[PDB]
Amino acid sequence: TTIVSVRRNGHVVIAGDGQATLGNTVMKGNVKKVRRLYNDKVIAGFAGGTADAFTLFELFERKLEMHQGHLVKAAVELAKDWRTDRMLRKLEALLAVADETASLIITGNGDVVQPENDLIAIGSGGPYAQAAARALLENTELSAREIAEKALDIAGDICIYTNHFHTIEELSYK
Amino acid sequence: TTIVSVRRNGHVVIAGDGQATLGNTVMKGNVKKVRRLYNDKVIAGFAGGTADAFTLFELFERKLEMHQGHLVKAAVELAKDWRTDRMLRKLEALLAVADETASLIITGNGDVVQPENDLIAIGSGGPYAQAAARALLENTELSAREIAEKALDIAGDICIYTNHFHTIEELSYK
Amino acid sequence: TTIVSVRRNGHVVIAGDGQATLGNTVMKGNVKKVRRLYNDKVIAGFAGGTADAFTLFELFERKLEMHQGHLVKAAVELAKDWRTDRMLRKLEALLAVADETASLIITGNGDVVQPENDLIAIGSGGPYAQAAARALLENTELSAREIAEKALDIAGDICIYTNHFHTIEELSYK
Amino acid sequence: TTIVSVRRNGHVVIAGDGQATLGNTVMKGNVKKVRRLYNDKVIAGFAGGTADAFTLFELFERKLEMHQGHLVKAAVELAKDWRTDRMLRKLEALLAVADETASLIITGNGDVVQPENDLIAIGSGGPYAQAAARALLENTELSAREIAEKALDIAGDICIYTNHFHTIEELSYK
Amino acid sequence: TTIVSVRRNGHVVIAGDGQATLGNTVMKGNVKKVRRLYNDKVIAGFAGGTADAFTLFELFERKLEMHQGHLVKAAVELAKDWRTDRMLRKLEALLAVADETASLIITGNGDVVQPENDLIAIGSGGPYAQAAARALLENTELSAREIAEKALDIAGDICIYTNHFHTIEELSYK
Amino acid sequence: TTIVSVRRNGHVVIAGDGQATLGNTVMKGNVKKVRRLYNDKVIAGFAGGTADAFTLFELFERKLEMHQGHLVKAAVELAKDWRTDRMLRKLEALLAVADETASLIITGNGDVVQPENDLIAIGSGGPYAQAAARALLENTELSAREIAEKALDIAGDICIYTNHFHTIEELSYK
Repeated sequence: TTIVSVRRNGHVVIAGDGQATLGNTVMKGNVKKVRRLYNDKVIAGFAGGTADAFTLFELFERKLEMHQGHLVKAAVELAKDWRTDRMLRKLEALLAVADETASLIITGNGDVVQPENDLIAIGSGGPYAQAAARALLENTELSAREIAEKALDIAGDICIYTNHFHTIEELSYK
Repeated sequence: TTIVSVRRNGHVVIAGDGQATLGNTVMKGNVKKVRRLYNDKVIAGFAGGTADAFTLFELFERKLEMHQGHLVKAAVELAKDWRTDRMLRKLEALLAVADETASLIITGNGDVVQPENDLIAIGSGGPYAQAAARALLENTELSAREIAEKALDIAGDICIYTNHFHTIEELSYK
Repeated sequence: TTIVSVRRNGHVVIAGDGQATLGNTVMKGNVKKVRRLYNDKVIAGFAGGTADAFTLFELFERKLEMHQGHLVKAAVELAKDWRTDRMLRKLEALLAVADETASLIITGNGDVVQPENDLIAIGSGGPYAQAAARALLENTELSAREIAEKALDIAGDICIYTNHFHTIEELSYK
Repeated sequence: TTIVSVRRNGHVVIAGDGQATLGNTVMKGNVKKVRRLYNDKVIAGFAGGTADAFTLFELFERKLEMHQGHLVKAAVELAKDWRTDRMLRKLEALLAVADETASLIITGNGDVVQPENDLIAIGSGGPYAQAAARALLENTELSAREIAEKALDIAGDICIYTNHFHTIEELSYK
Repeated sequence: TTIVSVRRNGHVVIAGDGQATLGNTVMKGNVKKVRRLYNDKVIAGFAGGTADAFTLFELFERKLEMHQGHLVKAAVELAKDWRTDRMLRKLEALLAVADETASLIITGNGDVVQPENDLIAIGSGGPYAQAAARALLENTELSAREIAEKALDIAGDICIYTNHFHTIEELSYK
Repeated sequence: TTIVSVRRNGHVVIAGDGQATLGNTVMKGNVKKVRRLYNDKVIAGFAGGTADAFTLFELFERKLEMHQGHLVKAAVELAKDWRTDRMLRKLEALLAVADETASLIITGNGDVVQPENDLIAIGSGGPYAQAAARALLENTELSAREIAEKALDIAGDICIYTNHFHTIEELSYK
């Protein structure tokens, strides 16, 4: 899988492929790995269980309700329980989350990470996406969406665990 | 073991083989890997320990009356308890379940997958069944049951852990 | 060890050898692996601790008292706790149990298995016994007891972990 | 370490060596591996950690007053607590215990074995002791103690983990 | 990652690099591995998971008001909870902490070390930093900060897991 | 590390080196591994965490307060909790403890061991020390202190994990 997030000119996105793999074969080819949260204000993508998601995202929404849209805080509060609550402790995943404010990664370890330029590239294809995104972002006037898209393709092209089905979720603000 | 589920024209099936393997020897040849649940409105097949499947299916039923038979929603809760709870967490099994609304996989990794065309194929012989089922479903007017059966046999021919004993529960909703 | 059970002409039996092994040497050569239960109505054999037995069989007896001689039920109820009760969960073994009704295997996994023809062959020598029993049962008029016996010898002859000390327990009903 | 127990004419013994090994070096040479329990009416030897043995023997005594000194019955309960209980479950040790009614092994696997002639030989050097003890007991009029000692020394000659320091508790019931 | 701490003339520092590595790729380059605690009277660097460090540092502060800022005593308690407690016990991290009284390491193995001259160097690149820091501190009049920085860079040149991004918190007590 | 204890002519000692190792490098070279307890009546040395010590020694002191200076008893009572108390169970170490009465080793296993001649040699360099101590003690009129010292050097000379920093703690009584 490959989750790519990019932010340029009051535009932030999160794009992902749709391949789920079991051993050396493809189980499914159209997995939705990028959703939307907090009354379609907060976008997010992820790598993991379809339920872990539907549990980690629902909660995240509440943390946002308990911290007036302040992305970061809810995020900080999220990774908190996620590494503490006996039960929650078992869900494994990598949430990519971004709002007009900022974007970042949360990990079962409870970490909250803000990458160099709100550039996120998680998953087995993460680095190939990062490499292509970084390239584009530094040598062309392309858009945040055009980036993630193209970056994602490059990835699915290199990564044996990443395909070409996409699920993009933008966000305009300026 | 191979559990196959095809779905054509108001007809959805689930076929499994009946081999149980211990090491390199066949322990039982007529294992019933498919069965009905929720007043026969639901059909299911399972890879793994019979008793575990019994445990998991029972709870599934429970979750069904809980969510007025809404397969998915009731199914996702199961994806929950499964990975969260201590006892259940121990269970080793793969679930295949279908009704007239949709077919889908259920694993202990809080994952609830719904393949491309409700085409399910799990178990060591799963891919081979998928391969044949795909071909048949795209080059013939054959029926769900016809495909599932024929696909299952192909699986049994390829897969060293799948035999030719079958159990097929069907569901006609047309 | 090798536990063999056979049923022919209103006659059911369970036979076992008496070798306990530790590494590459014999600890004991006369272990009683086939007992009797439920007021000498229900016979049984097993592979495991001499205590696990004296705990799993005592309980099984009670489940029979809680289900009027109905073999299967108590059996089903047995494998139940055996995979649930925190403590009980640690006992490892393979109970072979049979009454005039039917015969079957219970495993720590909580499974209740009824083999093709009330033919049971558990233990490291299980398959060699099964092979010899199956042969005899299909090509000769021999008796349930003569079968298990001869089958058992064949086993102890092939199996480095099985000897020639026997403990047979029959049961006539017709 | 080798623990040997022979039993002839109202005379039953238990002899152990006294080596404790750490890696490839001898840590202690005079380990007392045999002792009395239950007002000297019971003798016991043990393979493993002294403190664990102390723990297990203490409880054994406890179980003895509990079942009017009935060795086996009181011994089987110990086979219980040992594998069931959390703390005890952790203990690594092999028990050899005898009185005037019988000799027998006790392991944390809910196993309570009573070898062919009350002839016990446990520990890395166990078999070699068994081998010699067998020979002596079947070609000489030697006594329990004479056999146990001589057998133990043979063990100490063969077994790299058994030395020639001995501790022999005897029991005369004649 | 390399965390370095040098201490010269009423000047004590702690410098870390900022690389986070995943497999063989750099995930983040500007990780802040050093920070202040206890009303800026205490400085600390850490090897490992940021969130874990956050958890551990928080508690450290707690222990400080508990023992009137006595570094060691308050630090040793932390060495306690860390290995004893269930949750904390899970945390993977190495702590480097200093104030005007002393510098010292804190690990989850109930170990609280205080190197030869308050010279601390932990993390995969720790030794290389130690090596250079030693040399500088014994053949030059350079300052704590000058040494720490220069040492850290040497580390970054040798250590494949340490980069050249720095974060240096200083403490002047002179 | 290497802890050496010796007793000759109303003189008992415990000596240790000061090397702490991490992988293939020295973390610290002057670790105090030999302290004093029970109102400077009871000496002790150890191999492990600097905290495990400061927890295992503090307690040991109390056991002495609960058993009127009687070394052994407190010792026996110590190794007791140390293998029982949920928390205490995690501390790993090897306490060498000696008073005018006697000297011995305690281990997380709960063991209390009194070596052949109040001669203790624990740690990776233990046997080399033992060999040199044994030699000296049997072929020269040297003193308990001179022994441990010389024995310790021999050790640090052979043992790659032992150095030449010493911490000796004597005790005269006659």
